[PDB]
Amino acid sequence: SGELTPGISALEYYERRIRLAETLPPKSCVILAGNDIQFFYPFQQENDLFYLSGWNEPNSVMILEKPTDSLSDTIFHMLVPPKDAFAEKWEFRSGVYGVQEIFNADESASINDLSKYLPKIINRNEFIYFDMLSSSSNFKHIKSLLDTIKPISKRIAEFRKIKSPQELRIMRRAGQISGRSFNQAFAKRFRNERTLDSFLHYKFISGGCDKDAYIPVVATGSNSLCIHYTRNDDVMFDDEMVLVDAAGSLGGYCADISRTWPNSGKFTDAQRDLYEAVLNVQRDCIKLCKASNNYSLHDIHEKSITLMKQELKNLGIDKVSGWNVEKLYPHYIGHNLGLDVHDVPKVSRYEPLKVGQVITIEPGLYIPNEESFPSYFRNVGIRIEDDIAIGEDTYTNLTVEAVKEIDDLENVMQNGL
Ligand SMILES: [Mn+2]
Ligand SMILES: [Mn+2]
Repeated sequence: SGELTPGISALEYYERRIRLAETLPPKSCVILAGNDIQFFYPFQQENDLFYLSGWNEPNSVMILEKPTDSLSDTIFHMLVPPKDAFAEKWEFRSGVYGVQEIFNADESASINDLSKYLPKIINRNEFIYFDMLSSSSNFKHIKSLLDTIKPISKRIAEFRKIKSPQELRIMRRAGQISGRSFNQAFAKRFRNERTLDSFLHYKFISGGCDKDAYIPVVATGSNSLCIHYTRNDDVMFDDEMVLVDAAGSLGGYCADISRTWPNSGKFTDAQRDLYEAVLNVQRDCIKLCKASNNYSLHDIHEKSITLMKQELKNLGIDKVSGWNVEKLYPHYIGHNLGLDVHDVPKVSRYEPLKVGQVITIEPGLYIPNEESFPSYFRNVGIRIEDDIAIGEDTYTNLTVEAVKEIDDLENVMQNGL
């Protein structure tokens, strides 16, 4: 109650628009074209528009106008599909009076009026904040009208990368729901990737999430070497481990979890040695996620490379010809996380992490089927991923519920919950 979207009140959405208007010159207008229905897939709103309004309907356009240097003169425009009894019955729209009473649009009109509504705002402003390079139908519309125009998405990204305390909590909720789902999967046996896939999906939704945050990875055995494996339909065998990358989303905010565990419910000595190597690197990289350390995301990645090389050296598999650490650990340490899984990709990887940012820490080892490696290591892929909120002098593991220590994993797998 009092919320506009799950976890976020209408007051925070208003304060986000105020913060953006605090960076805009007089006589400016920000134009954001929402997404359309993709024929029909579950609707994904343009996240910059959703971040500033909470509006989750297709075929919509948002305009934030700053006529003077005063923050109280700002006008929040919303052009939406019209409140239509016949259209709503076949296709429930909030209408033009709901978008003002619920979503707090100072001014609104039907999306049909776009060609007669937008130019009057454009003509009375000097700076037009619109990304001429995205696509939506209103985007192709709005762009043709514009044939000073300034980009806006990256400026919004600098705000989105710093999560508010309310954003951190709803992401904590998504991570906790997703994490407890993994624990329930640990306690059960699965003979096929699709059964484990559909199980976690049901636990995400029934646990309280709206949808999957992303297309899940359920890769058993040698399938774990395929970094982008999504088929999730292979038989699972007793001797191998399964790599699962899956998480739920809540109110538009994404969690992101990777766990690897043996299908038999018990680690072999070989599986233990490889798993602890990845867990050692992940634990040490998570400990760096304090803003007082002034590390950038790239700093942590390069430290993850150094840490992984030492783990390979401890395992004696660090000097295989043609298989340096960048071929056994061939991806980045992580990424910002928020309304998008790979959130705010335009912010700098090289600037120090700040309080409120949420990044993943997901190192991995993927040993090829080469005779130059020990046979008990070949075709074994491991990734361990958690969502870390950056704090002043500490951090918050948003997905800490999902166990990952070997003793914790084997306790759940063999004794249940
Ligand atoms: Mn992931
Ligand atoms: Mn990730």
